[PDB]
Amino acid sequence: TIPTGFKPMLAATLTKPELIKFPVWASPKIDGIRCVFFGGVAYSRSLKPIPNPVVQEFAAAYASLLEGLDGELTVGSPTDANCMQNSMAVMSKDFTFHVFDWFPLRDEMGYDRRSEIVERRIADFYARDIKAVPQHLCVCAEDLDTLEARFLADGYEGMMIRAHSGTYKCGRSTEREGGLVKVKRFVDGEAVIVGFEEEMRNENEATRNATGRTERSTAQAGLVGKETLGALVVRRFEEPYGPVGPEFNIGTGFTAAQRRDYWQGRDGLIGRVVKFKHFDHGTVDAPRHPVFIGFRHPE
DNA sequence: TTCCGATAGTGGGGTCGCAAT
DNA sequence: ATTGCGACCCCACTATCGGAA
Repeated sequence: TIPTGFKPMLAATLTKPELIKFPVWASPKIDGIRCVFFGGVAYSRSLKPIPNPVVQEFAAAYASLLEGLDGELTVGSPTDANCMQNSMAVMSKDFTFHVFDWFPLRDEMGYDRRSEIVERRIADFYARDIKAVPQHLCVCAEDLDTLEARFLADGYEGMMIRAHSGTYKCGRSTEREGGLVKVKRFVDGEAVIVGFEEEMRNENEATRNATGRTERSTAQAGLVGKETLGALVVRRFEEPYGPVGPEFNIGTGFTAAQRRDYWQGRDGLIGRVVKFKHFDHGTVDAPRHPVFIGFRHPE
């Protein structure tokens, strides 16, 4: 059950696409749940054992075969990640583990050589389950394109990029390294302010997690409100334009200065329009990952 | 000089587990 | 049996520091 001194490998957002320094392997980003097997016990993105019992009894069967196989769990792929998560519960089954990397220990292995062991043939013996995330070889900018579209058209959220001989990084990869890059696209939109919430400072005791990430609790007993803006309660704004759809909050994309000033004059913000961006192409109700850009009409 | 790699501290959505009523 | 909160999943972003470019 022993890791070593390891923290899972995390992709980097795709920016500066000219330094994407080529031959690489492109794979589709599945919205499952990150999972890593170590010594017969399945771990999560934060190294916290998977709660579901069937997947854990599944582990150590075999520890030697399911050792260090870094992957992501799901159930009923392209539809939704919501159901891909009755694996955090302590019952109710068919998780189809997908594997897309393996961890040796700690120069070191490259992905060419690492994505060589992952082709573990569990099938001939047992054949319960397990799939290998398909990797596509790409040589030029045109190949990432012409493929991200196929992934998107098939229903995946995004595309992942891996350097052919990148080393396993126990941390978050960077663009100059090129170890792991994710390609997920934002889409702009408009909204009208309808309410406010103030920012909340968390004063609970600070704790280290397994990966050394400083973590505090959300007990709400130590949440003491600052005098800044925390989030904007808004609705979609779209010859009447007017507002449509349910109410959703936008709590990210503000500078420290904007949060202070906007809260001081929040009364004047009701009824003024803002641009925001989000994911899941379309004006779908209940947007996801909303980010505030600016006001439709500055000053 | 400027960049950036890493951390900390805010925020969004969602499903489960569990104590409390 | 229901409620209600908090942990935990998937994230995004800004601010900051000190070493790297």
